[PDB]
Amino acid sequence: MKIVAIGAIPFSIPYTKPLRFASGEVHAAEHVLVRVHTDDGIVGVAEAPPRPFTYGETQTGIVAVIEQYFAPALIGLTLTEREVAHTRMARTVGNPTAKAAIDMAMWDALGQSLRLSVSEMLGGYTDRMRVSHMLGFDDPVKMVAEAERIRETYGINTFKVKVGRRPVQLDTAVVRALRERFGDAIELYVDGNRGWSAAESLRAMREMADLDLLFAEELCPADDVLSRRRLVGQLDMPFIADESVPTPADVTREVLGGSATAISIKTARTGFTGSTRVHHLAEGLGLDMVMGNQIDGQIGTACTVSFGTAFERTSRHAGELSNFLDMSDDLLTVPLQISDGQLHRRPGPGLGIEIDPDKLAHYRTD
Amino acid sequence: MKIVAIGAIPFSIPYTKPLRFASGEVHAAEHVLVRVHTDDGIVGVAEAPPRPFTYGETQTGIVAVIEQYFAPALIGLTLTEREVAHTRMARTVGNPTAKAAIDMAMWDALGQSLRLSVSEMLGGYTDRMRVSHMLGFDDPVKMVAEAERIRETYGINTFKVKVGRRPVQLDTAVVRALRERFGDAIELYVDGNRGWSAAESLRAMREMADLDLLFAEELCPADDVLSRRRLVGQLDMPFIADESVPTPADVTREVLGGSATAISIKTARTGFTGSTRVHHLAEGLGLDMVMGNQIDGQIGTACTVSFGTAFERTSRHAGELSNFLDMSDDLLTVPLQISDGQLHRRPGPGLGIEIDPDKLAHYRTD
Ligand SMILES: O=C(O)C[C@H]1C=CC(=O)O1
Ligand SMILES: O=C(O)C[C@H]1C=CC(=O)O1
Ligand SMILES: [Mg+2]
Ligand SMILES: [Mg+2]
Repeated sequence: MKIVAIGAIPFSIPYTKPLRFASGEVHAAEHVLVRVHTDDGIVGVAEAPPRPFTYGETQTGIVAVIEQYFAPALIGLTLTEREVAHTRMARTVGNPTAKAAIDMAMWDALGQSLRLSVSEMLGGYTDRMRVSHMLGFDDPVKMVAEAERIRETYGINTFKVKVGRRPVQLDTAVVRALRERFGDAIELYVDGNRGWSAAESLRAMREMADLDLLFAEELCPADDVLSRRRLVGQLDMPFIADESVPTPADVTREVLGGSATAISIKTARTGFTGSTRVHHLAEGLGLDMVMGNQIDGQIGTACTVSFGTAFERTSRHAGELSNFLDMSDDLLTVPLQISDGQLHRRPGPGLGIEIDPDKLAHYRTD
Repeated sequence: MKIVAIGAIPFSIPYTKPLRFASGEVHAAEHVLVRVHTDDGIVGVAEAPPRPFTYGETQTGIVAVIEQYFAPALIGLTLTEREVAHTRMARTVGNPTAKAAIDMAMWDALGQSLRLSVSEMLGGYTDRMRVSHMLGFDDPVKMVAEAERIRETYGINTFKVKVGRRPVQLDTAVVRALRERFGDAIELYVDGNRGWSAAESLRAMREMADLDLLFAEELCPADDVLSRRRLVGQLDMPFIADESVPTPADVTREVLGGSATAISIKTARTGFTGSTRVHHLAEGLGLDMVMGNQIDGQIGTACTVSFGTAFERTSRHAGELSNFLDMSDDLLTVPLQISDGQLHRRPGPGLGIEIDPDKLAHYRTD
């Protein structure tokens, strides 16, 4: 189980409909397929989604850091030297998805080598997660229509509404329309992607005080430090930190500083080894955690569910596992299936997925 | 890899020389051998040391909780459902070594089933740890003689001196004698096992200010809450919490409250699943951690080194891995070997140990 090579292949798949939010937009999945090859002939895979408006990574940059720094530093290690790989990669600052992809591909290879799913190796608490869908910006009537379509089609009963627009009433009207249309039959929460000021955020949440929102996520910039802390202290529900807590150290600083009262865990940025560190830190501190979506393709979603199903604290909440549906196509030989508002972790070893050679050949851009 | 049975066998092995400390004494290893049997014919093992003066467990009590509560609740689970086992056992409060032993025996069985060492499955950072020996109470001249014997015989260069006696000068004289006898060729730190008051502790440490002590461990009771916090804030070096932080929640309360500035990790009380939770919490908070000794037999020591070698943060410090030497005999077919002041993790799958049938038959007390 020795790593003989690590590759980074850029690919691009158009979105049927772009996902828009306060911090940016995604019109295509311009990701990087990361592959870890072992001396046993096994190939572990994962993807790295470049999100310049979240981490500052670019597709070109991810391929570069992997080919120029990480691959050379990890070749020669075995799949059971994860902490050596973790420590070596840590010598390089940032580059979250590049690091996470390598870690997850290593876990995929390990699982295949041992005939065990990543989920069970991590803890195997359960076999499925409830699904939460992120509703991107769009005309009010269109967002409600999208929610209705998704709920009826896939049985999804949890929605995270993208907000952070002006005037604030535009978003509060959308959330109210959703609650009036579905009643208490659905769970609702919001994500502002740093779009509102702390003051606007409070006014918005106060207006929606009767809508039973479960969480408030990154309503204002965490970097508006003092006003952010004041806002978090004013809200009843937990305030989920996401882009502001990419590492365990950030979790500690933001939580102890009062700028976060809940934590988003995204395998796209902390993989499995790093995500376990976040889960354990959050559980130890006593904070709620939710599996988030990095506007993942099916490869990344398979990773999210692999980790989320491994622990009780992550599976007690719905996981954001459905935005891949807006992609026009994907790279798996067998597409992920969401039914009854749930997504099961794959039954196969590792991530339980396989890359379709024809799809990769068609969408790769190298 | 399904668990078909879990047994708890009490055994007793006399100590060649008793280990004495502020909170109690150990004259024999009256432990419990815990065995996890799988449907593959594999048997994972671990031990549970009853320490009434530390956790309140008794040999009889450990066997009882395992046979009456834990075994019935875990039979039927697979070795890859560790989080289910963790959650089910958590329904019962306390009983740390009983829980830890089951967890470690499960990991041992898993390793054997996969032909992988526990160390590598946990992270595989390194293959060995430097060794630290705990020097129990005894005449000043005799403690120095013991240190000299151990250093020359095994190459051990780190010693944790047991203190907490009155007058305080008795212990400070011992530590000074050790530093004068060995110079800077050895690492030294102290453990008071709650024996001194916070005021006595400060006076003692001030008297030893020129002895370059690396850590101060549980000098006074953590339950002398406010004076404990004042003391911790007065000391230069990290103050290791041990018996006061048996769970991650305790780590959080004691660290945020200021009663601890370093954390002892003992596999005897948190096993491997729980110990990973402690390591990740401590690393995330940014605190030093040291692998401690629960006055372990060789079975427990094999567990300590399995975990300690898996991570960088634990292996950067010497691990307390040598007090089993004072036992008159043990249960392994192949005894642990300490050379050049180091202990390597076992090369075999799981814990890399095997119970000698003849030894178990002779020392069991059921
Ligand atoms: O913020 C989210 O949870 C969803 C998405 C928006 C940007 C991003 O990278 O993640
Ligand atoms: O305190 C230590 O580190 C050593 C020992 C003393 C009591 C116990 O159970 O552990
Ligand atoms: Mg978010
Ligand atoms: Mg101690």
